[PDB]
Amino acid sequence: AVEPFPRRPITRPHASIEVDTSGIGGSAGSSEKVFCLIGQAEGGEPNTVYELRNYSQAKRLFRSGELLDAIELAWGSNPNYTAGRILAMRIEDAEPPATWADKLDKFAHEGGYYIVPLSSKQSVHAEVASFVKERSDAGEPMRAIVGGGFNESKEQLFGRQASLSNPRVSLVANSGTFVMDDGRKNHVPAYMVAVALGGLASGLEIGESITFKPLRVSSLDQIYESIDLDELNENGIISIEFVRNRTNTFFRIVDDVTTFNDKSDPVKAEMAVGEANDFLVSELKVQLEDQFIGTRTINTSASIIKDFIQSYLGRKKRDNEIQDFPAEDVQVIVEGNEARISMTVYPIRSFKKISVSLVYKQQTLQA
Amino acid sequence: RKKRDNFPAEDVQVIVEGNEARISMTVYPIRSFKKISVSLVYKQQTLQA
Amino acid sequence: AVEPFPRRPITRPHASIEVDTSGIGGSAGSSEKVFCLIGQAEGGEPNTVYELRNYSQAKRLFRSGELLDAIELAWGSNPNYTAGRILAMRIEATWADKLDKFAHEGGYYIVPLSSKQSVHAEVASFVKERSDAGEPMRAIVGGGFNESKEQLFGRQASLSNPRVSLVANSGTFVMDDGRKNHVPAYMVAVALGGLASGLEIGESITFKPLRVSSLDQIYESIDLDELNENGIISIEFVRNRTNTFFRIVDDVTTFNDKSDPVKAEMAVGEANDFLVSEDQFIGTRTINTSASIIKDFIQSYLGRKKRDNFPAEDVQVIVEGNEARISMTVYPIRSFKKISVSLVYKQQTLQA
Amino acid sequence: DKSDPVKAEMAVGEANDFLVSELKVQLEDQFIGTRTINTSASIIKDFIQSYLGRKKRDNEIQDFPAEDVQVIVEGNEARISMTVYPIRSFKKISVSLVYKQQTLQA
Repeated sequence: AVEPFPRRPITRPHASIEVDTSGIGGSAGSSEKVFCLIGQAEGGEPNTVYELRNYSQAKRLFRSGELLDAIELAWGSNPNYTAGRILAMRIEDAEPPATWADKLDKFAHEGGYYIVPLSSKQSVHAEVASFVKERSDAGEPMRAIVGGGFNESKEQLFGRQASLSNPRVSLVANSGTFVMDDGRKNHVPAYMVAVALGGLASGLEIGESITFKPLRVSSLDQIYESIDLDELNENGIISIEFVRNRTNTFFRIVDDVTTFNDKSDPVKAEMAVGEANDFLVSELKVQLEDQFIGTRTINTSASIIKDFIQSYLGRKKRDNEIQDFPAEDVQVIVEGNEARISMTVYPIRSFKKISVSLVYKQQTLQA
Repeated sequence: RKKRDNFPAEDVQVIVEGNEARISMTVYPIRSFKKISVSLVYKQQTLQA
Repeated sequence: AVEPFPRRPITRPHASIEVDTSGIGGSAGSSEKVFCLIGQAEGGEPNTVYELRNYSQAKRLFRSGELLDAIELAWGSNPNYTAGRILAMRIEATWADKLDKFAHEGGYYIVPLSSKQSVHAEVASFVKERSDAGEPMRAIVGGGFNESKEQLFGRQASLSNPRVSLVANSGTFVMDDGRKNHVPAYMVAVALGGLASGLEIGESITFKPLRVSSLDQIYESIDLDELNENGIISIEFVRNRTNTFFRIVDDVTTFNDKSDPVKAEMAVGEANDFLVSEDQFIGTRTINTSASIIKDFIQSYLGRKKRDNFPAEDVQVIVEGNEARISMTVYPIRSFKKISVSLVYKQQTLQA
Repeated sequence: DKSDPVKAEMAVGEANDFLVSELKVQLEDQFIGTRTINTSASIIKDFIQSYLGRKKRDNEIQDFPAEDVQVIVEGNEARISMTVYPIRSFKKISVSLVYKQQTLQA
C-alpha cells in the first residue's frame, strides 16, 4: 500500500509525506506439508482437531492408545528431516462410530495435506477417498495413504486396489514389527506402516519421492520375492523390499505408485509429481488472486504480471520444485475485464530407470 | 504524422451529412480485472552432459 | 484431457488454472513378444492360463511333465538373450475351446505340444481368428520323431497357412539335470519359438544357432534346399569347420509365394504386425486445381521440408469426388538372405 | 568357442561380472529416487568418472577414455554410455630377432 502522512488532509500551506512499503514487505515462503491422523485413543475431547508439536504434548493431550503410537511413528521414522506439525483427532461417538464422514469434515479447512485413517475397513478407506476428492475439487488438495490388516494375500490386495483405483489414494501392502521408545516390540497392521510412510513423505521436501528411501522396522511378516514385488508394483501397491545382497540388511520403500490403474500419465500415477502439481497450482491461484484482482488495468499491467510470474517461477526453480521454465513462454494478454496468462513449466521427476551401455574396446599399447 | 512526431485506420469512423462531417474515434478506458485465466503447459526437456 | 482447477466452475472474481499434461504422457511403446505354450503337465490346475517368470515358479506350479521340459527349452535355447515372460496352460479331442482362453492374453507366438495334425489345424484356425481381429498372432509346429520328406510335404500342404511354420528335424537336448533327453520335433519348435520371442521385433531366426546335442537326421544341401523351397524349416549341421555347430537355415512359412515377402518370410510378417505408420490446405484458397498441380504443390512443400530437415517419382496423386488421396511409397527394413560378390582380378605394373 | 574372451577366459568374465555388478549396485544406491535436478547429468558424469578412475587405479581395467563418458537425462530416466578397455593377461609373446653386421675400425 501507499499511505499519506498525516492521514487527515490539510488545506493551508504545508508539507505532506507519502510512503511506500512494497519494497520491504515480505512474501509467503514455500507452503508446508502437514500430516493428519484420525485414531482410536484415550484422552482429550473427541471430534476436535489438536495441533501437536511435541511427543510430550501429545502424551498429555492423549494417552495409551494407537493414535499416540501413530504420532510416535510419524515423528520417529524420519530422523534426518525436520519434525513437522501433526494434526490429530480422537474419534468416539459422544462407542464405535458407524461412519467417519461426519468427522473427517472437521479437517476440511485445516492446513493439512496427507490423511491416514487408523483403520483397516474398506468402507473407511472409501470415505477418506471421497473426502480427499471433495476437498481437492474445492481447491484444498489432499492425498490419502491406506493399508490393510495384519496379514493379507496378493488376492486380497488386488481386490482392495480394484475397490479403490484413485489418483489420490495409495495402498501399503506390508505389515511388520516396530520397536518403540517404551522399549516394546509390537506387531502392527499395515496401516501403521502407512503412518510411517506418511510421516516420511510429509517430512521430505516438496516433490521429493519416498521411493528407495529407507524404512526402519524390526521385521516384516511377509517378505516378498522379486517377482512378488514386481507384481505388486504393476498393480500400483506400495511394497517394502528386504535388501539382502548388501552386507548391511535394511528395508527399502520400493516405489511411490498410487493405486490409480493408468500409468500413462505420471501426474496421476506418482505421488511426488502430483503433489508438485497440486502445490504449484494452489500457490499460483492464491497469489495471483490476492495480487491482482480488483486492481486497475493500467496500461503497464501486461508488464507487471509477466514480471510477477517470472519472479514466482524463478523462486520455484531456486527451491528445486520445478526443473526449469522458458522465460519467453511467459506471455500475458490483457482485455478489458480479463488477464489471460500463458506459461510453460518443466516439472521435476525422480529417477526411476538408469540404463548403462558399456562398450568394450581395444587399445594398442606400445613402447 | 502527429503520432510519428509524438491512429489505427480500423478505429476511426467518418459520417458526412448536410455539409457537416462527424469524425468519431474509439477510445479505451481503464477497467479493473475481475478474471485471471492461466493456461499451464507441462513440457519436458532433454538434459545432457 | 485439459484439467480445470478448481474442478467446480466459479463466476465471482477468481483465478483458474488449466493444466495441459499431454506433453508428458508415455508408455506408448509396443508390447513385448510374450511366448505361449499348451501341453501336458502334472500339478497345475487344468485349462488355466498361468503367467510364468522363472523356472523355479514353473517347477512350483507345474511338475513332472513335458510342459516343464518345454519351459526349460524355451529359456535354454537363447541363453545370451533376455529370458522374458512365458504364458503356459496345463491341458488335461477338441482344443479350440481351450485355445479361446488365450484370446485376451497378450502373447504373440504359440506352440501346441502335440504332433497331431488335427491339433495343428485347430491352432492355425485359432491364429486366423485372432489375427483377423485386432490382436495378431503366429504359431509354430513340428512333426514326430522321424518323418520323411514326402510326409513333411504332405503335412505342409495340408497345413499351408501364412501364420504357421513347420520344423522338420528332431534331436536330443542336454537338460539342466544332465539328462540326455531325446525329444520329438515339436520341442525343437518350442526352442525356435523361444528364440523368436527373445529376438527383437523384426529380427529373424535364420542363421541363428541351435544349442542341441545331436539331430536324428542330417540333411545334405539338396535336401535343405528342397525343404526350404517347400516352406519347411530345417536345421543344418555345419561341417565346414572344426568348430561344428547347428544352424537354423531359414524362417520360411508353410505358405510359400515368391510374389509377397510378408507371407513367405516370418520376420517381415512380424515387422508388418508391429510396424508403425505416420497438414492440409483446402481448395477454397484457389479457383481450380488438378492432380498435376496438387502433385507439384506437395512436391514443392516436401522439397522445402526436406531442405529444412521427396522423389517426384515416388508420390502418386488421385483426385476423386472432391477428395484427393496422396500416396507415398515407403521402404521398410528387411534382412539379407543373399550376398552376391563379383570378384575381378586385375593386374598392375609396379615400377621402381 | 575361443572367439569371445569374456566366455573363453575366466579372468575376463570375472572382471566383467564384478564391473557390471558394482555399477548396478552403486548406481542403484546413489541415484534411484533422487530428483532430476537441472545439474543431475553432470553429477552422474562426475560419479561415473570417479568410479572408473578407481577401477583404473586398482588395475581392474586398462583405461577408460574419459571423453567417451556420456550421460543423457530425459524425463524419468538417465541413459549412460561409457567406453572401457578391459584388463587382459598376456597369453602370447612373439619375438622377431634380426641379425645385422657391424664394421669396426681403428
